[PDB]
Amino acid sequence: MRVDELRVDERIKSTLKERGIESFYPPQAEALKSGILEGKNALISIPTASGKTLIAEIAMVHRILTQGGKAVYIVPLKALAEEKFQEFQDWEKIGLRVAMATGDYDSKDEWLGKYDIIIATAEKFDSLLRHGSSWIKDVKILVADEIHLIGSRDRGATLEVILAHMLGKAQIIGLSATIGNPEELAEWLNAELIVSDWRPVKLRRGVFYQGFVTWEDGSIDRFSSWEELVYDAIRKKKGALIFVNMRRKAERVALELSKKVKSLLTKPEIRALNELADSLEENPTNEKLAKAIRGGVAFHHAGLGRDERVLVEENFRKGIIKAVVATPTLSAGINTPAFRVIIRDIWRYSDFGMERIPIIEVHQMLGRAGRPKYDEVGEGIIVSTSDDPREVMNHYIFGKPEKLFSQLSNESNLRSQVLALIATFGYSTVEEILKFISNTFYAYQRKDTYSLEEKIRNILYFLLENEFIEISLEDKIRPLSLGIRTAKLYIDPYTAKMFKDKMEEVVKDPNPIGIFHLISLTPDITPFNYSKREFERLEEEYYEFKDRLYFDDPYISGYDPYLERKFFRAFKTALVLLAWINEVPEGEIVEKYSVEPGDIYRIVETAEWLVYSLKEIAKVLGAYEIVDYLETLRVRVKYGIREELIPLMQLPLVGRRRARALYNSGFRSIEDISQARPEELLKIEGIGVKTVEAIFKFLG
Ligand SMILES: Nc1ncnc2c1ncn2[C@@H]1O[C@H](COP(=O)(O)OP(=O)(O)CP(=O)(O)O)[C@@H](O)[C@H]1O
Repeated sequence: MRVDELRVDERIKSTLKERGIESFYPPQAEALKSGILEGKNALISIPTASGKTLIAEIAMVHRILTQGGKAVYIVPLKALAEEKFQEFQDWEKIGLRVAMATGDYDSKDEWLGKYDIIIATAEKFDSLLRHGSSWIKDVKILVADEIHLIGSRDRGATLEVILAHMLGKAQIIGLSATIGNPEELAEWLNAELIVSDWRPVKLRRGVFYQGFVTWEDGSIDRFSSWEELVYDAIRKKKGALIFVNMRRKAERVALELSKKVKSLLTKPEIRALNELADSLEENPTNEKLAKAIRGGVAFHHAGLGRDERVLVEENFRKGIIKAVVATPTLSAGINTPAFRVIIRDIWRYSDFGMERIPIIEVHQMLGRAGRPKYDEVGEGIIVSTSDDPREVMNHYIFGKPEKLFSQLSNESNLRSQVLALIATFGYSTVEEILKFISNTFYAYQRKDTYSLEEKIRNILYFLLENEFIEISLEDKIRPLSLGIRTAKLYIDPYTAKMFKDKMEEVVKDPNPIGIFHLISLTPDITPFNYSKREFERLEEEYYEFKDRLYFDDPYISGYDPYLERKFFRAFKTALVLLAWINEVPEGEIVEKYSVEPGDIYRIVETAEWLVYSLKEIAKVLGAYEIVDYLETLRVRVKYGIREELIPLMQLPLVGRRRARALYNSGFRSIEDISQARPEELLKIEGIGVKTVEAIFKFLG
């Protein structure tokens, strides 16, 4: 159907045209006339090429202009908050103020109250609901994007709890990938179900093996080696997105391709890639990317920094980069389709042994094949090396996607959520906690939740014994200072426990390595991994600082190669964080501690929230003497700077490097910066014209 036919506020229709939309894809039409316009709940399960977002926006903005209030959009990761934030900007033109919310769990973020569209992660929104922000009752609609992640172990439970809290309290719209149980998820959400197999460009799915690609129609096409599929894509001026399981593999396979891909390029093309590779700050990770890019092939994974990944996604979408070998982790960032999508690996490293890539994911990767403007047909090829080609075809192509199961049974999120229900949503009887649970997706799918009730009761004993809660003088559960505080910090009740137990020791010896090692051993941070060749050196580093650690034993749980692992992962991480606050250059940190940019960025951001929560836990326990020290450690962790550089950090575009260049040149305070001519600041190596402009602009 056409835009204008949409019986919605005229201002929406206008924006859709100013964009470029005149008509809707069948799935969209079906969804837009499902009843979501009437404020009804709906589960839209259609391929991502089909425009799920647009449906949500129209629905959101509509609900908001016709009934006032706020529309909450839930994205999977912080990095995807920005993309959504940008593509939602045009709604400001019609009066709707848009905002992002992804961190700072320990805050009501009341400032958000003055906004009409809030883009937050499930975690951020969970925290906000815990803090009971006054603008929450204002929300008329919440869109759960990538809602199939509800069946995801690591974070699915959180997405479910926020949903269970919201059902019947606001409109709920789910945007998901094809699954095995849409009807079930829909009925739980008491929602209209929109299932469509429709997509913009035709998709051709095939399985490559021993030198041949068999498609779903039984036909065949010769290709010497799988990589011939790529060289073939480029010789036809098309793109190739190769999916791999490991970071090093992504890099190797990219370098290898590029060697042969350059010869299929042009003199102008080579030049564009050259200037491109010539625009990257030197590094062990950037060396590999550049050398590879100079051949039209780039790799993409979580180990690269935001700049570098954004640069690959963009120059790929722009056809400059001819191919991209990426890990499916931060994959989504590549909102960049491709003529041919090759799934190189179908067996990933499980957290137990070996497992095939879930069908749902294989479809999401394949469905990412075929660019609208350039292709009339996209080709998704699954490579089989061990498996039977006929079997691979049966599992993925002809077989339906796996069914989604609630992951509420996650002790981690469940411990955190049982305490929240008491510490922030006012639950005081076990009979009440099961009433909530009876309305969850877990209880929907199940005939009984008896096993869950048991977990919950044991969770209560853990919270009860660990002073997180108490059974009042009326035979009722009521939170304690430590409990509210913990639920509000959004840290896992278990990591808070770790903080309380070790508190005495931190008070006694408040040191960087000890604190960094402590938090790096918590369920709220994913430490740095290490290779066998880093162990030896790590062991020495360890003994050298054993006296400073609070958790001084790598084996209090056993000899499991995995326990000694977790502990040294935490220790290496603490050394990295030490060099970080110690102002060691990023290219140097990456080199010495054998770690990657994207990881440093992530660990640093999390460590800060953890050093902060450690400070807030110390407060609810009386350890007031380490509170100032911890706050100064928090601010140092946040920027990777020494104590004196702290006042300069409020300056725009001023990080570790520039703050030091300014301080070492005499400008130690904001007052020092103010009483200065631009000529002076520009003489300092590292402060360019754009920085001085932002700085003086900041100073009035
Ligand atoms: N009716 C329409 N007409 C033309 N283009 C449309 C459209 N609806 C959506 N699109 C476009 O199709 C593509 C949308 O990709 P986007 O990644 O934002 O959404 P999605 O459908 O993949 C769901 P999500 O992002 O939540 O997975 C974009 O290029 C967008 O501009």
